[PDB]
Amino acid sequence: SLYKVYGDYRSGNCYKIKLMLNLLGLPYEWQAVDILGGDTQTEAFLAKNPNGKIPVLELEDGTCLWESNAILNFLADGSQFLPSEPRLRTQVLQWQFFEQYSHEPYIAVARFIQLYEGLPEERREEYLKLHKRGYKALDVMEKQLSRTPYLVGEHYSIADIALYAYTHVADEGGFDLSRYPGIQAWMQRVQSHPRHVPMLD
Ligand SMILES: N[C@@H](CCC(=O)N[C@@H](CS)C(=O)NCC(=O)O)C(=O)O
Ligand code: NA
Repeated sequence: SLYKVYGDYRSGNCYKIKLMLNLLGLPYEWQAVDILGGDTQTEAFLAKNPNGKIPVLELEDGTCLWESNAILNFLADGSQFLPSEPRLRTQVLQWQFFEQYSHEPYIAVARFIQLYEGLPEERREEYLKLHKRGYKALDVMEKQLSRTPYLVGEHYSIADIALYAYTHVADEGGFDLSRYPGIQAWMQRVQSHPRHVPMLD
């Protein structure tokens, strides 16, 4: 009612918003969008996000906010999930831009190729390159989480939420997280939050 999400629960970018809404106890309606079925290419959808992607968060007055990581900032602002100190707020945004530039296009797309398309031969060379670049991003996270328990110091924030969404299913794109015990112990910490919800119910 206060919030309406247009989304697909299987999409890591949309899972970020399901998780944030539940962690904050905020009420929502979920409108399932079928991207293969054409739902993001209609004019009705493009009026909500001209970039043609989910998730979209629609507010009570009809205003539509898009980009999953910008939606996390809107929901979290003033909460314990988004620091107000400029250096710490900047570090949270650093991990979020890093997630959109250096991580998502390798982790999410490898998972699409393998889980959604069954790893076709025609995409195998592409897939192996995504593996090399995705592992490079997991290596960055492993070094940080070998030193602090969340990406930004001692406090769970929307940087962790942004990176947990696809990292927790990186095995579905053929990444072997047993190589990353610091990532695995962080996934455990995220998942231990008393209001945590899984991607699928
Ligand atoms: N940078 C966007 C990416 C969102 C995105 O790539 N959504 C995919 C599903 S995970 C999508 O809507 N694809 C539809 C299309 O491109 O036609 C965000 O983080 O919200
Ligand atoms: Na985003």
